[PDB]
Amino acid sequence: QFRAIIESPEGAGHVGYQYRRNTGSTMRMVSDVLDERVSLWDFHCDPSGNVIQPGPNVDSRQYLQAAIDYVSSNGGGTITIPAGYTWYLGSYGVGGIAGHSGIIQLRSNVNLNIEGRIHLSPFFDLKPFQVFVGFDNGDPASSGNLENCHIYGHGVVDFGGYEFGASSQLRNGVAFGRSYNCSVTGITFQNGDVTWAITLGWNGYGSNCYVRKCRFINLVNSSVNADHSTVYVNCPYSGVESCYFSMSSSFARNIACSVELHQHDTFYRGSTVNGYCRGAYVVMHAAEAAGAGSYAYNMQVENNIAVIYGQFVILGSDVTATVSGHLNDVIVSGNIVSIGERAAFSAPFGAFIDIGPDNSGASNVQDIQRVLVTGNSFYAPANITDSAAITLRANLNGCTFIANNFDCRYMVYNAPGTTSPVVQNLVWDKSNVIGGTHANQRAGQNLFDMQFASVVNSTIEVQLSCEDLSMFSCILFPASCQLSYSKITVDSAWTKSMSNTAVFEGNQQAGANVYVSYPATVNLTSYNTQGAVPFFSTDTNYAWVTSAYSLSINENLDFSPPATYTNKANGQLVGVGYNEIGGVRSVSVRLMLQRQV
Amino acid sequence: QFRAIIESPEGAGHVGYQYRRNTGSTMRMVSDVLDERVSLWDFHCDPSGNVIQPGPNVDSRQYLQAAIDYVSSNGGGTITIPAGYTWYLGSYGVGGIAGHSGIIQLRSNVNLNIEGRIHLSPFFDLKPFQVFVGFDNGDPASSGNLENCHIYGHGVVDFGGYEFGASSQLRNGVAFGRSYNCSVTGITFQNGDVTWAITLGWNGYGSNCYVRKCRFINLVNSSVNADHSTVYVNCPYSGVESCYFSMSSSFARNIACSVELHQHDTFYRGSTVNGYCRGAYVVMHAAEAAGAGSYAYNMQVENNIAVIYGQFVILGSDVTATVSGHLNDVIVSGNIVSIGERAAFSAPFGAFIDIGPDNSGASNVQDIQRVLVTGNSFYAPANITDSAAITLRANLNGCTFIANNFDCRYMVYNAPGTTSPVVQNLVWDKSNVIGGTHANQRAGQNLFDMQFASVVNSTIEVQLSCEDLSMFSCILFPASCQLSYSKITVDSAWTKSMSNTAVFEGNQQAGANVYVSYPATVNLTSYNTQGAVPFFSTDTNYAWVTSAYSLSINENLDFSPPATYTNKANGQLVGVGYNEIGGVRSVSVRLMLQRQV
Amino acid sequence: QFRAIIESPEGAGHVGYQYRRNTGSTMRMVSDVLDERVSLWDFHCDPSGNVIQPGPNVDSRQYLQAAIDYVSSNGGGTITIPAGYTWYLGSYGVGGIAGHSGIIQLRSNVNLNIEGRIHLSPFFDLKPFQVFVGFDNGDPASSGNLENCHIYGHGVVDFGGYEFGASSQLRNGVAFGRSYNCSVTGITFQNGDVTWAITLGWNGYGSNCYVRKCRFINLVNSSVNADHSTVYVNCPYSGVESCYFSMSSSFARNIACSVELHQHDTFYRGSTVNGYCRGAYVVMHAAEAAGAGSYAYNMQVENNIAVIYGQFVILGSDVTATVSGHLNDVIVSGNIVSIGERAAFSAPFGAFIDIGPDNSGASNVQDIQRVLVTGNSFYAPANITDSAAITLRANLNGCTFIANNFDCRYMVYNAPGTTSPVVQNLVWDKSNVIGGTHANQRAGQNLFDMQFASVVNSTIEVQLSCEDLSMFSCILFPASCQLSYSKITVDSAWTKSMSNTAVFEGNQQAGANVYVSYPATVNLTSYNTQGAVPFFSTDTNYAWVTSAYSLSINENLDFSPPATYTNKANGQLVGVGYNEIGGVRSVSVRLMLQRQV
Ligand SMILES: CC(=O)N[C@@H]1[C@@H](O[C@H]2O[C@H](CO)[C@H](O[C@H]3O[C@H](CO[C@@H]4O[C@@H](C)[C@H](O)[C@@H](O)[C@H]4O)[C@@H](O)[C@H](O)[C@H]3O)[C@H](O[C@@H]3O[C@H](CO)[C@@H](O)[C@H](O)[C@H]3NC(C)=O)[C@H]2O)[C@H](O)[C@@H](CO[C@H]2O[C@H](CO)[C@@H](O)[C@H](O)[C@H]2O)O[C@H]1O
Ligand SMILES: CC(=O)N[C@@H]1[C@@H](O[C@H]2O[C@H](CO)[C@H](O[C@H]3O[C@H](CO[C@@H]4O[C@@H](C)[C@H](O)[C@@H](O)[C@H]4O)[C@@H](O)[C@H](O)[C@H]3O)[C@H](O[C@@H]3O[C@H](CO)[C@@H](O)[C@H](O)[C@H]3NC(C)=O)[C@H]2O)[C@H](O)[C@@H](CO[C@H]2O[C@H](CO)[C@@H](O)[C@H](O)[C@H]2O)O[C@H]1O
Ligand SMILES: CC(=O)N[C@@H]1[C@@H](O[C@H]2O[C@H](CO)[C@H](O[C@H]3O[C@H](CO[C@@H]4O[C@@H](C)[C@H](O)[C@@H](O)[C@H]4O)[C@@H](O)[C@H](O)[C@H]3O)[C@H](O[C@@H]3O[C@H](CO)[C@@H](O)[C@H](O)[C@H]3NC(C)=O)[C@H]2O)[C@H](O)[C@@H](CO[C@H]2O[C@H](CO)[C@@H](O)[C@H](O)[C@H]2O)O[C@H]1O
Ligand code: NA
Ligand code: NA
Ligand code: NA
Ligand code: NA
Ligand code: NA
Ligand code: NA
Ligand code: NA
Ligand code: NA
Ligand code: NA
Ligand code: NA
Ligand code: NA
Ligand code: NA
Repeated sequence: QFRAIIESPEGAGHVGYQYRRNTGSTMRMVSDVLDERVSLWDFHCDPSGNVIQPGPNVDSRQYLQAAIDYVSSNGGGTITIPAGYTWYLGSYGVGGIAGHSGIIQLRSNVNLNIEGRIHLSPFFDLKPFQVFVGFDNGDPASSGNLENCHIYGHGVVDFGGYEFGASSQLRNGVAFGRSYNCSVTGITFQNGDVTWAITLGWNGYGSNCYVRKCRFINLVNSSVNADHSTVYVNCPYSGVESCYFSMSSSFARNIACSVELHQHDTFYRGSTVNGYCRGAYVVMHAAEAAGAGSYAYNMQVENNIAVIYGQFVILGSDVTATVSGHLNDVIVSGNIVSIGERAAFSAPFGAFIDIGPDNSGASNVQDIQRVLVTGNSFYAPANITDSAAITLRANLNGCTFIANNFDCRYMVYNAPGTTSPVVQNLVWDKSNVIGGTHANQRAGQNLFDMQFASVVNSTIEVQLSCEDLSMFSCILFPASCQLSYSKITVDSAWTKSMSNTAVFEGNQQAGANVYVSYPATVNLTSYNTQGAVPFFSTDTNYAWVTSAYSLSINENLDFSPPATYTNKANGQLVGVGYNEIGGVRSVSVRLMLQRQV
Repeated sequence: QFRAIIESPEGAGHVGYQYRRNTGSTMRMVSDVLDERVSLWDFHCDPSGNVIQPGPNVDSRQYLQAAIDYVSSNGGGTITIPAGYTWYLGSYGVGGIAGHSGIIQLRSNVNLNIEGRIHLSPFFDLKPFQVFVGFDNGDPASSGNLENCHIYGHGVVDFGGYEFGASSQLRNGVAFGRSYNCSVTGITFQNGDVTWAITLGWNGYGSNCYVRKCRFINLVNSSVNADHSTVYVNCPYSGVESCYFSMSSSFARNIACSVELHQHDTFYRGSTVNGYCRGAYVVMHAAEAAGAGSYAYNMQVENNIAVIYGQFVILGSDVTATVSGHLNDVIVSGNIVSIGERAAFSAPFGAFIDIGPDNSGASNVQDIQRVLVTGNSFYAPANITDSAAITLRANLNGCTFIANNFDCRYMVYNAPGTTSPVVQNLVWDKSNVIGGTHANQRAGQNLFDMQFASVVNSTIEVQLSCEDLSMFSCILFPASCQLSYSKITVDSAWTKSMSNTAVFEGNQQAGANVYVSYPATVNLTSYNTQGAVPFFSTDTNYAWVTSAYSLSINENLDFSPPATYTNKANGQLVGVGYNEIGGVRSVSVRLMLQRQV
Repeated sequence: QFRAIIESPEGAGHVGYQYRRNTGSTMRMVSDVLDERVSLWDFHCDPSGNVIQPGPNVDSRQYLQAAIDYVSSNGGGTITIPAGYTWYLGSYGVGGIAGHSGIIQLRSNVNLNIEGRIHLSPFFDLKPFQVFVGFDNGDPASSGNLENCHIYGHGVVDFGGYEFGASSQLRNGVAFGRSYNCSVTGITFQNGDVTWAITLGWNGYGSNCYVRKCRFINLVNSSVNADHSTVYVNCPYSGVESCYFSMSSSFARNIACSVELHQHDTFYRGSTVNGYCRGAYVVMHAAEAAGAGSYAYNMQVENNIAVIYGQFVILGSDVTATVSGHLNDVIVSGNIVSIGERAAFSAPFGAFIDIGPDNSGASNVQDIQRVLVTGNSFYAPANITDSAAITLRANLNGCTFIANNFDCRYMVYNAPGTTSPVVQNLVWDKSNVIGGTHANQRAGQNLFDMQFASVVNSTIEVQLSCEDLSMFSCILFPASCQLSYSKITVDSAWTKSMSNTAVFEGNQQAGANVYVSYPATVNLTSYNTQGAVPFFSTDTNYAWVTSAYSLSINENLDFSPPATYTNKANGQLVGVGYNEIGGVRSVSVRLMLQRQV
């Protein structure tokens, strides 16, 4: 009768054990010690309790769910998905996750240690799915929370390579739901056509959710795929750190973004991106303001490495009928980003920062301010016409650039004949270094092309570090752009031979509170008088000039033009030079024109 | 007789096992394999060896200690604190940790994998405690070391919500002691009223101690609590990375600091703080110099996100009778910090950097230098009068600010009628961007309020990015502040309408080695002479001016004032203008006054 | 007969188990559950299957290899190296790793959890070795890959303290080989004389290899050791993060480097270094271009803390007969670095950045560009003559410095009579702060010593923050250095008493596209005329000057020199001053000389 017990499933519960023969240790049974761990093998069995080998013809979903449900009932634990095996999923889950096209329901305090591989079976080909779902209701607004759920290990989630069947479908790897202290660490997500790999939170509900040391490889593969963002961070106090993102499909270059940060106190740091269209969206959607309020603040994008084809960071905020989204207190620092090799205009417009209009294309709903962009490097190959430090395409209430290195076609850009952004508090510090890769490519183009409705309380301190005589101007304001309470300067270095430096097509530099300086060539003529003698400009376009000074040597012995000039009411410049010998003098001089500076 | 063996505690030691039926594998017994792991269950038993269920009426302390002591005796290992259970602690420990109000003694090479919850029982209500202590003696100076002790997992240390019983009491979570290669990873510390959560090292003794991916939630809850700093780093080559700190109590806004760094080669990176008074102290206490010397150098505070109510980083050093503390080689970079919503003066003075007097209030003991503050963003709401980029309240031997974005009431501040710091090597680079949130709030106030005993070898390059005509001045030096061998400039942008820009109440700008430029309005009158004609200032307050130039347009046709001016011995300005027609001229002009620049 | 089965090695395979008595769980045997884990104990046995205790007289190599080989055959898993034991290695491995002096062969998907200690036995004294090798062939070009191999834990690899027997020998800890998704985490490598601790990849072959939270302690100890670099990163999309490196040997101060990055998309972040010669090499060796191409781009060195004796980051690229290496798109940011206490010239030349000639000493093979060095702090003690922000010793095609704090002897340096680098696109922004530690030490020395063949498209904006009248000049160009299309400025602050500020020994500032300004003292004399009167320089060395302005006060009542000056064809300066009373005037004035700026 003892033999029967020992060979029964209660057998281990009759074999005694004491840790290391320590007489001070608990007198236990072997089953107690084995019960301290749990794996999928403990649930991957047929109705008679016989273990089933996983494989492409076995659907492991019900067994994994049984494991999760059971461990949940004991207050949690960690289930191991064993190494050396591929565990296939081949059906949809039931109940609360069915509304989410869910496969597996995650549960609070039940962690998954994925050491083996989880593969999607062809049941999912051309269909929607979300592999792991933390919602417990079809309607997220009526869902309970997921808490203390961690997925980690050296294993792999493989989406089977299946294309989307229709653009309207959604696909996800891990949707944590209304998620508090949940995380994914170490996992490789690969070989799919999905909308997201991981979503965190739901419309501001959730906290302390993180993606760390994960890899995401080849997760877009078709023209059907409407849009892809690898990680969507939709709860506060959450972020993505030390991850690796790679795409190889041409479609990903037009549709894929690595991360989005959609709630306050979120971050994206220390990650490497290759083959994506975009780096990160940093936005406040009014529609997503329920859980954590209508402000996305304390947003951090730092120390990432990227090769992308479109825009690195996209800023935005928008409104609904009853809620207004605001984006403020953002830092973008220490990133090194390039636009990968491509033809001009062959992917979305290349940019380090984009101020993006809302999903309906509106440029007059945004409330974006207190952004710092500092200590980044950006590069686009010389052929890429559509490359800018910032594409400023919607209303901006402030963005500050200090000590970056931007090596691309444009510094500030917006297309003419499109949006007319209202710009406030745009600061471009003199410590921004403008690279020379695009020198000689800029025929017909303005380095800072200020195609806006208006600019106020802004600073543009242009500093070249090499010549580019191809450009039409360093900075141009069309007559349609109002300019007030602003500082616009062009340093003279490398500008001696430029026909135009700063261009104000509406004469906007004459504004009462516009502070400007830039180089210009000026023709002057003197009076005949021997001795101290006035020189006057021939042209009368300098009524706005407070002072000017020589940027040219004086090749003459018998006279010298003035070193410095002021203006007169008729718009001439005037200064006092010296005629060692008398005579009317005529000179053409390069001057630094100054207004209130 | 076999049956009896099998059911005995030696039973598992008689059941044979060979790994995966591999004939090349060791012929072992089941007990050998089970002996490869160890958990609290192996020691959580009564004197007859019967397992005891944990719970609020069970004190688990002796069992956990027995586990640690035993594993220590075998050269170490990792003890699991099982998931799905709350393990309560309800008594003090004995021996060497009793002097520290210790509960559990940590031991070298014995790691704790906390997957479940550790809770303090109400025995500890109103009492001191340190939950885990690595010292082995009541007197730390006679304590051995703790080495290779790691605490990690998804579990929780809960301090039971109990208030301090008296302000003089101390409470701690983990005190590693004289600690070498010790760490805490993943753990949540919550629900208390404590002095610290984690301390590392002891007075410079220790090395390579780290806190990573931990959460600290609601660890101050009473008015009795004297002071709280979540992590106190008191050994070199140690730090805090990727942690989350949150407080909700009003008291924490006045008393709580997230981290202190007190020894060389220490760091605080990539963390998020909410609801605290302070971010980090970075200090060298002479009293703590025994283990690692009297210099705190290589101190790093980077890439943190914070909402705080007082000061973000506090710098300091101090002395004892025989030892002098020095703080140097510090970097504060990439942080994004705001003062949270509060009334002016309702918490300690808001600051990004504070130069803090010693614990006795002395401002003349410090030796702080070679600090770099770069690429940070700081914001305080417009109502918060008590907000500064730096509150400079004690002697400073150097601090360098480059390429930050500071959006608060003051840039440099110290209160008048308090300390008179001696300031050396304060560098404020022109690349620091001054935000506009507090525009129009600054009536009676100086943006840079230089309330110091003296300033030497310093640079203040003031650059506005919007108008604020409410401020009394951009920078003011009271007559009591000596100023020498320094550069002080105010860029003209947004200053045209300011009555005062730079103010030197002791005429300190006249110093031999003071280099200054700022805008001013000057009245001039010319001689009557037709032709080249001198203009002279009516006032005689410009004996210090080396050159000046026009910041105003000339509304006249018949004459022009000089574009540039020098001075005369009587303190008038003088320049040569031009009278097309003769006559005495009188003008009021905005000039850039320059001295040696 | 049952008893015999139970005591046999198949015994555990006859004892039934069901998880937690769950009737829905798999009916398993105890051996199935034990088979879910594996340790070295399962293979550390004699030929009769009896377990062998590890120790200094036991060679564990064959047993560890048997474990790896076996687990490999089942598609992988994790082998534990148990805590509380030291496992000695005392022989070389056989087959494919013998060509690499290999001890253990790593295999794909077979992870090692090192909790105990692995020690080298004295068999290896004075011999070469590589402890863990991922190559499967003696010739790497014919080797298969290593994939999904992770080494982690709290354990230790100890190299036994043995010195190298000959300089030509190689020693390594982990050579992952042609390595894809491999990593080392948590491990301490200590007590050796080795070439490397860890190498990643092979000549560009490999991907996603990482070293995280590892310690490296005392890995150089002899004069025989030819060269040491702790981690050599030789595959793309790979890096080193949050590690600790320490050396105590004098030899390490001359030969040891913490990291090298040799392929694209690699990083070195968040680490602490003490006692090393060098921080990191960042290079493209043409010889290593097979796997990932001939460009090292997207290279990141950030947020490290270092005390070193030579150079922090060394940049380079080189060629073979058929391949040319290129280095571009590099960011060095947020690092805090000092040269440790040492005598001048007692270790390799101290530098933050070094542009290093190739291994044959050639300075004309490099293609280095698009480098950003920003937001770092560097310090060298005042006695260390051989300390520079950059030692620019080979051809440079671009490097940009913004918003750093450099406190050392030289800013830009190269030795005269050595290499004559061709320099292009060197940008030194005005936001770089120059510390004062070396003030008064610079007799005979130029702060920026431009000992190059030529300089083009470069910017040097010199800004002092304290006086140093000991220096010969702020910046000097020898006559042998061509200078064109460049901007060179010296801010006047702290320069009033300097005899020389900028020195152009070949009069190179006269170039058509050279833009310069610096202070100078100039003697002038006026004509006798009462009224507006010309002042002329006595010297004729200013044919290149476009304008000049006064940096001196005018101590006179009866006259004033000109505020501003231009030049004449004979090289005199000329300006119009004012004689209230007539008379020839003679003055010596400090002027800001300007050319095209
Ligand atoms: C793929 C992606 O992230 N694209 C973003 C875009 O996001 C929006 O489009 C999406 C397209 O997939 C998502 O849209 C769909 O999914 C919604 C959510 O699904 C339901 O709810 C979930 C919880 C459930 O499991 C499902 O079963 C569904 O029931 C659908 O409602 C919708 O019909 C789909 O088209 C995305 O929705 C969000 O998804 C996240 C993550 O799952 C959820 O947490 C949110 O609840 C949900 N949000 C809402 C409002 O429903 C859509 O948000 C972003 O809009 C843009 C951001 O950029 C654009 O706007 C900014 C700000 O104005 C501008 O600056 C830019 O210029 C402009 O382009 O970026 C895309 O990459
Ligand atoms: C809470 C906190 O960290 N506050 C710091 C403040 O720290 C000092 O006050 C503390 C208040 O709790 C600690 O003080 C007490 O604890 C001491 C240590 O306890 C004994 O020793 C330990 C090892 C043992 O386990 C215990 O059982 C006790 O026997 C007591 O001696 C003392 O009486 C208590 O009030 C703190 O002490 C240090 O604690 C750490 C961590 O445990 C130990 O490693 C150190 O050994 C110990 N140090 C000493 C000298 O004993 C006190 O240091 C800081 O002083 C300030 C820093 O800021 C201030 O100074 C700087 C520099 O001049 C200025 O710039 C600032 O302006 C100024 O405010 O910050 C507080 O937040
Ligand atoms: C120690 C170190 O890293 N020093 C670097 C230096 O590296 C070069 O010298 C090395 C000295 O140890 C290595 O040289 C030897 O090892 C080679 C590789 O060994 C064979 O192949 C391996 C795979 C196998 O396991 C072994 O059994 C051997 O069969 C030997 O071929 C050679 O004879 C030895 O001297 C190093 O080699 C590389 O090693 C890595 C890591 O193992 C491998 O992945 C590479 O395949 C291998 N590379 C090659 C080409 O074989 C040598 O590269 C660096 O050269 C310098 C960099 O700095 C210098 O150059 C730059 C760029 O021009 C300049 O800017 C600098 O100014 C200049 O100093 O730095 C040293 O610290
Ligand atoms: Na749905
Ligand atoms: Na997207
Ligand atoms: Na979008
Ligand atoms: Na308009
Ligand atoms: Na005590
Ligand atoms: Na405190
Ligand atoms: Na304090
Ligand atoms: Na004084
Ligand atoms: Na070899
Ligand atoms: Na080396
Ligand atoms: Na070398
Ligand atoms: Na030359």
